[PDB]
Amino acid sequence: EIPEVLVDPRSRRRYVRGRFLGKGGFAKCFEISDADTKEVFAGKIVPKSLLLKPHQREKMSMEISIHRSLAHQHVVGFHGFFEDNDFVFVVLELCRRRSLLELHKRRKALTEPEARYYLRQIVLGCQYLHRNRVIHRDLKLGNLFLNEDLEVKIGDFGLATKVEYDGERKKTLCGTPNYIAPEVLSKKGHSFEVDVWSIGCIMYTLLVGKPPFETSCLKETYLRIKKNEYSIPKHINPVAASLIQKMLQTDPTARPTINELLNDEFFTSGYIPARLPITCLTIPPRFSIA
Amino acid sequence: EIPEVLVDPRSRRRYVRGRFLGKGGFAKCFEISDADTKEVFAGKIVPKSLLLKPHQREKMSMEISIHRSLAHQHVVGFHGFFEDNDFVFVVLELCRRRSLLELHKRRKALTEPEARYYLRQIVLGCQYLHRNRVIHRDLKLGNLFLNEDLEVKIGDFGLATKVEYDGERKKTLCGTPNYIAPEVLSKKGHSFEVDVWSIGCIMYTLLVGKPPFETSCLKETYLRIKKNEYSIPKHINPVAASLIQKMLQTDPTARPTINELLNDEFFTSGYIPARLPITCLTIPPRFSIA
Ligand SMILES: COc1ccc(N2CCN(C)CC2)cc1Nc1ncc2c(n1)-c1c(c(C(N)=O)nn1C)CC2
Ligand SMILES: COc1ccc(N2CCN(C)CC2)cc1Nc1ncc2c(n1)-c1c(c(C(N)=O)nn1C)CC2
Ligand SMILES: [Zn+2]
Ligand SMILES: [Zn+2]
Repeated sequence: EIPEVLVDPRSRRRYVRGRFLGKGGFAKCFEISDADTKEVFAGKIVPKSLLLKPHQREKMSMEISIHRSLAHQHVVGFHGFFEDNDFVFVVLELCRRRSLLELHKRRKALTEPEARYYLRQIVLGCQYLHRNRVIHRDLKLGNLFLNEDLEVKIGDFGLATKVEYDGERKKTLCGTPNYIAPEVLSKKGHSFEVDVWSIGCIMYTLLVGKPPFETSCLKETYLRIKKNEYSIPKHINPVAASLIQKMLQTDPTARPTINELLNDEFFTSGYIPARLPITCLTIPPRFSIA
Repeated sequence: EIPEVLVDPRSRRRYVRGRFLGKGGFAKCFEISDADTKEVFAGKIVPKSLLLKPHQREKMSMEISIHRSLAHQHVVGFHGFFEDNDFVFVVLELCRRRSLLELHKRRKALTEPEARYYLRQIVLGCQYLHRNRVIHRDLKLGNLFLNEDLEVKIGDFGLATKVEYDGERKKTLCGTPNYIAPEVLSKKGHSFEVDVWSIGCIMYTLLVGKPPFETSCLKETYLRIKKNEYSIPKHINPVAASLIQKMLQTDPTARPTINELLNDEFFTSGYIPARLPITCLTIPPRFSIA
């Protein structure tokens, strides 16, 4: 039923529906191109048949509200939204090189200078989110998207929440995040630190080549998270291992804040490439001097 | 792809696939009749394409293991299982009058003598489960099935667990039960009392005409459960209200045990019909003297 050609009344714009990208929760994403300027975008498309209950509607509406007000080099740009009688359409910045998840499935453990590259941009985008009082709450490999230059763009605000006043503890999270912080599981009240915890797990995954708390049962995984039950393999450099630990702590007060992170010895005393080549999508880069 | 005719090698038996009954988790259920004796059954059918990961397989296998060893008037009888290359087939006692859920959607609040009728048989089946060291963990309206005589049959052992030694606390529940006990949410360790809590909520629903902890967000609901945040409308007889409360308590040590329940004043000092007519599926029964 999804129409071949997405029409916005009000802006007059038409978009040809194109290549399927990926799917998740209520949504499906396609490559879409503006029929006029020919400019290309990603279209997030939610069927209204799945948004019959007000609570689901309010989630969709919250996603757009939060995403709508955000512009930054390392967050998937918002270029508009509109609806017809059957679907909601969200027009986003296309990231032609998919996400970190697909990079991770191909390359496993990344070289240390790569992790610094990506981690930095992840932190940068998240620094922007936090100073604008936004909590992502689902940072994971598949939500961190890569444009043609391999620049990271934080995406998917479907679990995001706006902090409303100082010291606010959000007490519910309605969704199931991948790298979910211990204080969400125990329902102890949560805020910005959930994102640092997640960047903890992303750092672990990028360097180690697998998630820190994987088992065959989500609930066993959850048990592990609560009891800080992980371990870093011995080959990981102590400085890296040390940043991972700082971030992966049970007590949210004790983790660095998003602004403390780029100042960490992991970044300041290691090499951080200015840019990565396309080869590095499939070949471990050596970073040779010539 | 589900075959029209289910063949067990080993027992030689064939079953014609018939009317669709309902669906849930990995399974679909149909009316099936033995091609030979013509006897009629319910067939629970799980596609192997959904059981690729060992963890899902072990759940299916656990369901059959637990259900297999159970025979009682008020638990859906197990009549066998078998598989081909694409499906698992479980052959169960057909309950022609669906479940309490469909009764509840039609009649809302039940008359007090009806609730006693149903609650008693629910408790009886569960008394059998508990003395055989089985915990259902998902007792709800849609799992309590009615045969042609309106007799209750506890069904769906997909979240059931065998208690293995005295004082064992099960620490994970991998599934999302409807009327989930507070000590499962807080991950405090859980055992048999989870079922009494559930019968608490079933009693509430049968008498009040809606669930005790309903909101528009499952997580808000969860918050309510943990904080014992419910209330009984004022028209509910104090003796009933009193049994509901005894069972709906945050502290699992403090709830009656399944064996304490039929001894409760709610049952012993009220009228309990020996049987209910089919009319009572759609008409409130007055229980007139002639
Ligand atoms: C060629 O362009 C792409 C190809 C593959 C992928 N995926 C990345 C994540 N993955 C799990 C599936 C593939 C992404 C892009 N580009 C791409 N560009 C922009 C967006 C998306 N994908 C996208 C969005 C979401 C969301 N949850 O809001 N899901 N996808 C898929 C954010 C907007
Ligand atoms: C005519 O026979 C029936 C018609 C409707 C229903 N349903 C009751 C629950 N509901 C939510 C859907 C309809 C049930 C029956 N009879 C019926 N009889 C026996 C069984 C089932 N249904 C059945 C089983 C399960 C399970 N989870 O293991 N799901 N269903 C559906 C247990 C075996
Ligand atoms: Zn599990
Ligand atoms: Zn919700």
